[PDB]
Amino acid sequence: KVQIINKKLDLSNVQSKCGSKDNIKHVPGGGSVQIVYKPVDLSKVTSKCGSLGNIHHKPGGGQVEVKSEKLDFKDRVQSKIGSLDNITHVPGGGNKKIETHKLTFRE
Amino acid sequence: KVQIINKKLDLSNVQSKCGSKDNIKHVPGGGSVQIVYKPVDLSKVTSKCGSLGNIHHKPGGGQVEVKSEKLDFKDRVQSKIGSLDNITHVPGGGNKKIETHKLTFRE
Amino acid sequence: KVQIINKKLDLSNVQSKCGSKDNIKHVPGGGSVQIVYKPVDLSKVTSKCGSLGNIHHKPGGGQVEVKSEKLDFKDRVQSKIGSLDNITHVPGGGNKKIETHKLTFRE
Amino acid sequence: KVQIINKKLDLSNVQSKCGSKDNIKHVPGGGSVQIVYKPVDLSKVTSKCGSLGNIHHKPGGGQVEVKSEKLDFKDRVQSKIGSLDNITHVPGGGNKKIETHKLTFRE
Amino acid sequence: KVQIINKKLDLSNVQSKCGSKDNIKHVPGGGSVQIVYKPVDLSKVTSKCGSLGNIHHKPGGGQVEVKSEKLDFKDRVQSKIGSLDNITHVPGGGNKKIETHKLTFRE
Amino acid sequence: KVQIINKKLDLSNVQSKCGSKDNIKHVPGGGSVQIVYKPVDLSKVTSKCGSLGNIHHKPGGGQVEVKSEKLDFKDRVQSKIGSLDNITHVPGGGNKKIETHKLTFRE
Repeated sequence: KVQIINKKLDLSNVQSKCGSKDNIKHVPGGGSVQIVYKPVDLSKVTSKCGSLGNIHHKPGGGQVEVKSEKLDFKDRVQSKIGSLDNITHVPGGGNKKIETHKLTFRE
Repeated sequence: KVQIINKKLDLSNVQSKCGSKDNIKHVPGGGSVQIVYKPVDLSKVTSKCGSLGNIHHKPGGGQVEVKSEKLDFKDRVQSKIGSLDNITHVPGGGNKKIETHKLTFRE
Repeated sequence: KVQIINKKLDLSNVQSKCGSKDNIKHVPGGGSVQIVYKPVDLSKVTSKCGSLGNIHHKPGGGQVEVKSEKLDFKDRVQSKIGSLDNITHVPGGGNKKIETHKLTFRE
Repeated sequence: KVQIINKKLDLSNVQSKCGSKDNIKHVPGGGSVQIVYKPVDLSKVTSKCGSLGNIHHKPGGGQVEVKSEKLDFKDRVQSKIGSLDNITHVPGGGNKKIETHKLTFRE
Repeated sequence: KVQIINKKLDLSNVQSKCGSKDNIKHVPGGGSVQIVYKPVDLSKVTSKCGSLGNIHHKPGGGQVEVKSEKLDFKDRVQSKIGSLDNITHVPGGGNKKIETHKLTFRE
Repeated sequence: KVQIINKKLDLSNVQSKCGSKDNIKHVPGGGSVQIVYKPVDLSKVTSKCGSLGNIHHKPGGGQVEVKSEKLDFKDRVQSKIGSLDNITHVPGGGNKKIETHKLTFRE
């Protein structure tokens, strides 16, 4: 008769704040490789075959190739660094995060 | 008759704050490789075959190849570093995180 | 008759704050390899075969290859480091995390 | 009374065929020095000083300086030689060198 | 009365065929020094001082300096030689060297 | 009365065929020094001092300096030699060297 359903996710697939805010840096003297393979995927595959069929679910993924067949440095590779990324991060306090769930029955 | 269902995730698949906020750095003198293989995947595969069928669920993944067939450094690879990443992080206090779950029955 | 279900996860698959906030660094003199294989995966596979079928659930994973067939350093690989990552982290106190679960029956 | 003086050198200073006919060769791959210091000198110094004098006989000689403050070869110094100086020397015979000294007295 | 003087050198200083016909060769791969210090000198010094004098007979000689303050070969110094100096020397015979000294007295 | 003087050198200083016909060779792979210090000198010094004088007979000689303050070979010094100096020397015979000294007295 009476159905009260407070609910947030029923049949769901959630990625939240997921793979973010990351400082990648690369300061080489020379001849160097940095690879940051960072996908954020969300799949939902439902492949119902019937009675004689053929489902070939083959989506394929990332390929990263780096080749360097010849490479020479015939003198001084030099790199002087005073500093990187002089960051000052001063946030102010006094913030409020309020989540209220009121569920009241009466007669 | 009376059904009160306070609930947050029923049939769910959640990634939250998941694989984030990471400082990757790379300061080589030279001839160096950094690989950070960092995917954040979420799959939900439901492959119902029928009675004679063939399901070939083959999505494939990441490939990272780095080849370097010849590489020479015929003099001084030198790297002087004073500092990296001079970070000051001063947040203010006095914050509030309030989660209230009120569920009241009456007659 | 009366069903009160306070509940947070029913049939769920949760990753939270899961694989994050990690400072990776790499300061080589030269000729060096760093690999941080850090995926955060969440799968949910339900493969119901029928009566003669063939399910081949083969998603494949990460491959990281690094080859270096020849590599020479014919002089001084030198690296002087004063400091890395001079971090000051001063958060203020006086914060509140309040989780209230009130469940009251009356007549 | 009778003076017969057959003679060839009385007060003499002779150099003959003296420092000649010499094949100097130099086939370097690179960065090489050949010095052939080959003077042929003939001096005759007669310095008669008198009673308070000063004779400073200082003629000075050869100076050969070769300086090379910096020198680099940053790749393959290669030199393939099939042959040098293919010389055929066929003189014919039947030559005559006749030196006759006849000194005859009669009355 | 009768003086017959057959003679060839009275007060003499002779160098003959003296320091000649010499094949000097130099085939380096690289970075090499050959010095052939080959003077042929003939001096005759007669320094008669008188009664208070000063004779300073200081003619000086050869100086050969070779300096190489820095020198680098950063790859293959290679030298393949098939042959040097393929010489064929075929002189014909039947030559004559005749030196006749006839000194005859009669009355 | 009668003086017959057959004679060849009275007060003489002779160098003959003296320091000649010498094959010097130098085939280095690299970084090598050959020095052939080969002077052929002939002096005749007659320094007659008188009664208070000073004779300083100081002619000086050869100096050969070779300096190499730094020298590097950062790869293969290689030298393949098939042959050097393929010499064939075929002189013909039947030569004559005749030295005749006839000294005859009669009345």
